[PDB]
Amino acid sequence: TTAYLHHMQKGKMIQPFGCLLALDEKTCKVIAYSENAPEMLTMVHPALGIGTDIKTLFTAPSASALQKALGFAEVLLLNPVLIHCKTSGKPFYAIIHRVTGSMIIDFEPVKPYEVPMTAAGALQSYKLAAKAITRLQSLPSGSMERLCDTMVQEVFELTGYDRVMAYKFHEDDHGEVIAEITKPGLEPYLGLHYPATDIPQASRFLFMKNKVRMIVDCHAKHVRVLQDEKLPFDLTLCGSTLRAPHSCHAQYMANMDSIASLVMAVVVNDRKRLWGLVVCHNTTPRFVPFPLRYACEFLAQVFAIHVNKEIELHHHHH
Amino acid sequence: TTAYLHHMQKGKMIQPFGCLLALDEKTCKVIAYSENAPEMLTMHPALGIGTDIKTLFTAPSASALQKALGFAEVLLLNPVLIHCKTSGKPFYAIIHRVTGSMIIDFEPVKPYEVPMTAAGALQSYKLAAKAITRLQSLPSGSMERLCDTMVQEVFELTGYDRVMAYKFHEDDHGEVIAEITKPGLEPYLGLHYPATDIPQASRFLFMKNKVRMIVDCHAKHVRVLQDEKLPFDLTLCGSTLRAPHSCHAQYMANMDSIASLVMAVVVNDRKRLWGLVVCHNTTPRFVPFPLRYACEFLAQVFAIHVNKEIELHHHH
Ligand SMILES: *[C@H](C)[C@H]1/C(=C/c2[nH]c(/C=C3N=C(/C=C4\NC(=O)C(C=C)=C4C)C(C)=C\3CCC(=O)O)c(CCC(=O)O)c2C)NC(=O)[C@@H]1C
Ligand SMILES: *[C@H](C)[C@H]1/C(=C/c2[nH]c(/C=C3N=C(/C=C4\NC(=O)C(C=C)=C4C)C(C)=C\3CCC(=O)O)c(CCC(=O)O)c2C)NC(=O)[C@@H]1C
Repeated sequence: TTAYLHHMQKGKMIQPFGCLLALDEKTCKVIAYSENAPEMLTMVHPALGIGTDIKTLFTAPSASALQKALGFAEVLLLNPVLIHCKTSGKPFYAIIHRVTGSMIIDFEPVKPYEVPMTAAGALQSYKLAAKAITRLQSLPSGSMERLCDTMVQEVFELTGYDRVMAYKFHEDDHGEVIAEITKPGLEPYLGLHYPATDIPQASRFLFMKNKVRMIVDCHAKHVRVLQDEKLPFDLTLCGSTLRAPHSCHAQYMANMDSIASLVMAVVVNDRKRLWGLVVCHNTTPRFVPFPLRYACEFLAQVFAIHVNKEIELHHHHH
Repeated sequence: TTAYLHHMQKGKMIQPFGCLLALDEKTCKVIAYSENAPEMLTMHPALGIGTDIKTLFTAPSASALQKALGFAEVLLLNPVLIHCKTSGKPFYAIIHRVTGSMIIDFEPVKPYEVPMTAAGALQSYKLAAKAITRLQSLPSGSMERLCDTMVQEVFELTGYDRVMAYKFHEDDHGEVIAEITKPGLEPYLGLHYPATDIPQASRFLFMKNKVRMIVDCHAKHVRVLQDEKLPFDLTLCGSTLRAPHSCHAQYMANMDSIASLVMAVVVNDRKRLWGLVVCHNTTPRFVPFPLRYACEFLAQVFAIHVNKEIELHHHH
């Protein structure tokens, strides 16, 4: 069963669009790093390895903000942090989460001349999502079809992907594409049913906790995460924004002409279950910044509430 | 409206919490500045008329403001986080346009706020979006319950001592129809006020400037100087920093509302100013632009629900 989960947490591979550090929960020093992190974060005991102090990597407001995060509980972390590398000023969004023993930081590059617009762009992303949420709210109740069609249209406009689908899980765990919008000319997948095994339990289980997942390029060469072999626990990457897709799925995307994807879990009663996914595909590589993904998380949460109301209301009328 | 509009539209006095520049769209050079701008933005001659912003700000900052000249008002995404070239001091630059001028308000940012710039913007908008979902799920039918919820939500989001819903009657006089305060404050719930307490000129400006903040009614106002070559006065009333008229400043001091934040409630935005959400604080208070921006959208949603409650009511 869960030889799948072993590889999906302890696989130690990330997507190369960003890099990863894990810091010790007490010393704040590097205990693990992706192999691309030296070249991404430094110009260059190298400049970056096990035991590196982050005060040597980043400017003082940047390192200061990460040191302070080492003091904050998980739910109290406000992401992302805007960080600059020492000397170069090279900027990244740092997205922080905690595992037992460690603070994990995903670093996603930002275009330097866009740094002045970071707050502006984050507000605009959430504003657009918030407007989408008001349009979901004003929909007349009583039609799951209208709700799902509206949601895929909103996600399509917000995210700019080639294809957006609502993928519903049936009682037997097989899935169905129940709503879809594409750029003109693409073949539809609307209506198609797919076996339970296309989306393994481990992936469904992960979606309960990791609610938005982005794959930038299914063909990109994955990068290993190295950790001190004496670290008294294994570092899991299930929470990382950068976690590489399992090679099977990477192959699956290749076969389907989805080079890129963005997937939002739809969890009702967040008893709790995965109702389905909002699945975005792109024909070419696609990156969208963490603020938009964050705004999409809330949109998906509101959608799930409305989904569950439509279920209740058609459970009642019958 | 005769006299008031002249002075308010020119907006030659600002609050000292921030500073203002106006740039000529054609040249990108300074054509107006608040008298505190030299001290705030500098430590190449003095900042004055004719100054090139490439001498005031770091290169990415100056480029971001120069790029803003090529956006229609409606397409400006605010704020811009700028750093001063000499000091490295950070500010939020809030940009608006008046014809061929670009007007920039600069509000200081604390050094530890800079790395959390996007994080704090998302959190402010997330809190406001959650407030919006609670407004939406309110059962229809009660203007009172709607306004009560709104003042509660604004109170929690903004941290002011007092939040009121202030409704304009057909004769333009006002009534406080909902209120929440910290314990011990004197209530104004239910009180009616004359139309003249909020002049037409003020009500007209709220149609366009939807959120207005006063940090400290006692603070000494700062003059804006403009290019002597201009044969007319610039309009600076779009500024976030515009100083309150001294009559209003006195009224606040009288009332022991030292600070305020006021949101316009415009229905059919039939288009009219239904009222105001009025926040007061006993002591000075500043809230940063991203939160005020998020408040603007909360107020817009509120206005939609107010007009629904009006229509549900005219149906009975
Ligand atoms: C390999 C032997 C098997 C397998 C494994 C597998 N699949 C996933 C994850 C996903 N598979 C998805 C399938 C679909 N996506 C679509 O667009 C459609 C239909 C139009 C289907 C049916 C989706 C979605 C996911 C989620 C991926 C994501 O974005 O996170 C995984 C986990 C991948 C990971 O590492 O997270 C694995 C191991 N898939 C197969 O087809 C075979 C049977
Ligand atoms: C001066 C002779 C007259 C006058 C002028 C005046 N008033 C305003 C603006 C406002 N007055 C407000 C009044 C209230 N605030 C409250 O909390 C209550 C009741 C509880 C009332 C009635 C409010 C609000 C405003 C808006 C101010 C804001 O925050 O923008 C103005 C415009 C000031 C400006 O510079 O924008 C002027 C010129 N007020 C008087 O009382 C007398 C008659």
